Amino acid sequence: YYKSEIDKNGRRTYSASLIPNRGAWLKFETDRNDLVWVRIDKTRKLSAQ
DNA sequence: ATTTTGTAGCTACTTATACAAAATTCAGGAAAATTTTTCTGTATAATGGGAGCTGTCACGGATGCA
Repeated sequence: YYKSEIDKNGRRTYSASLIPNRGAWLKFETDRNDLVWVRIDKTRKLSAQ
């Protein structure tokens, strides 16, 4: 699923998120670069790749 | 005219004492008996775990900063 959202101004990132049935997750987004990070749990990770 | 009252009396007569050893039991001891708790070894070889959780807040900090 995807959830995007705003900053305090209107910087409107997005995200993404995955859920297995069972097993860990995979998170994504866009942090005022437009450039992104494969977070795993909440924000566990964060990699341009 | 007996009877109850007597008085002047005891003796029998029986508590009372106090001791008293004898019981007679009791407790504690002592084992000793034994039951239960401990202690120790074990030889092919063996060499990083488990989990997940993922929806407030705040604040003060937040040093960290670019």
